[PDB]
Amino acid sequence: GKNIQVVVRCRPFNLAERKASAHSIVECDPVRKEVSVRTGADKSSRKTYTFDMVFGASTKQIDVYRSVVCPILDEVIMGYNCTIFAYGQTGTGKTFTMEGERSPNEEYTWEEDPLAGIIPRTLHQIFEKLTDNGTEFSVKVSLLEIYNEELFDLLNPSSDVSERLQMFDDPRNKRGVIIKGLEEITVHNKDEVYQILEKGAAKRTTAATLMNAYSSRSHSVFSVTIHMKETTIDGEELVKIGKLNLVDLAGSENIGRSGAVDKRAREAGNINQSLLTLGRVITALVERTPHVPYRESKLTRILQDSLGGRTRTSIIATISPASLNLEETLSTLEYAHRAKNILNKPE
Ligand SMILES: Cc1ccc(C(=O)N(CCCN)[C@@H](c2oc3cc(Cl)ccc3c(=O)c2Cc2ccccc2)C(C)C)cc1
Ligand SMILES: Nc1ncnc2c1ncn2[C@@H]1O[C@H](COP(=O)(O)OP(=O)(O)O)[C@@H](O)[C@H]1O
Ligand SMILES: [Cl-]
Ligand SMILES: [Cl-]
Ligand SMILES: [Cl-]
Ligand SMILES: [Cl-]
Ligand SMILES: [Cl-]
Repeated sequence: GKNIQVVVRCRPFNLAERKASAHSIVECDPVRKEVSVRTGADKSSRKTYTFDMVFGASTKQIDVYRSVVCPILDEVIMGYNCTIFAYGQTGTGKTFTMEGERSPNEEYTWEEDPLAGIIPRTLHQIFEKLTDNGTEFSVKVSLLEIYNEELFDLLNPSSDVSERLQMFDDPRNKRGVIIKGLEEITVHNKDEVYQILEKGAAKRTTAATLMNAYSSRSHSVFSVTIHMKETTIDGEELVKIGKLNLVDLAGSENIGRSGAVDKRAREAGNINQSLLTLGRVITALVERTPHVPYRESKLTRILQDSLGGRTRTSIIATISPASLNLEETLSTLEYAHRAKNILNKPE
């Protein structure tokens, strides 16, 4: 029940906002666990939302990682597949958290830097934690980009100038999907990752257009796979496998409020499907429904094994308080509410 979780993150509106003239009545409160926004004459109305964990504008980037990650890794560290994703409108800090951030000016080491997102924060933990554990481990890192009816591998530009790749299901496992030439190179050195990592930004960064939706319209999935072998004085050798998936998603503004002027139509479309496929797939899992349409979305199909195998999943929604975008906040809220169902606390 508990393992599936929903997190919504709220921060103070950007300083640059004034030119827009956007007004933010939006609020985020952790202690209450509920976020309410004034509907605004008829402005007394305030939206009531309930989540187990709700990030605030004050809240540190580190605090979120410990809350949702610092917990998943141990299960994942044990050798259980887990998925952490950020969905919602665009530029809500998902990439900064997901791809991390670097403090302005000359700065402490990246692990040292406060700014960095889950991947940098998530990545920093694995090497250090293992050292304390002392178990032998091998690291494989892979990155993916989602374009409709197309798949790309960030790590290697080799063998391809820049072409879409087909995906193949595997007979040995009915659930399993196999992609040829998929590039995951296990990390020889943890320090080494940045040089290897540096390529991912450049290749994705250069090709974003036509495209034209890159970052904003592309989920972009980065996955880390761990192989662990630990000994024992009583031991003996024990083998465990850990897979962690970290991803970024398109903006949540498109999704309809329930019984919205537009819900299916607003959320409707081929581009729409990955988000829509996720809600039914994600929504179905919470319910326990016999049939889950993981198949409909390519991203969903790949994710099935981690979800399908015993796993823990955390679902994240990001919002902006400012008046200037009406659509993004509602779509995130409907998606979060729809995806996760919780009774609303009444104060
Ligand atoms: C503390 C911190 C956090 C994020 C960044 C950052 O902005 N990155 C670029 C992507 C957009 N935020 C990071 C980053 O860059 C990548 C570049 C390529 Cl080509 C492929 C993958 C990455 C990637 O996963 C990250 C995430 C990251 C990891 C550790 C520290 C910081 C960020 C740093 C390695 C600079 C820098 C420092
Ligand atoms: N809490 C925050 N405080 C200050 N700036 C933030 C915060 N969250 C996000 N940002 C800013 O927003 C930008 C990141 O948005 P981005 O990573 O492009 O998201 P997306 O890829 O979803 O568009 C960065 O310039 C970062 O400085
Ligand atoms: Cl807020
Ligand atoms: Cl809020
Ligand atoms: Cl912890
Ligand atoms: Cl722990
Ligand atoms: Cl198939």
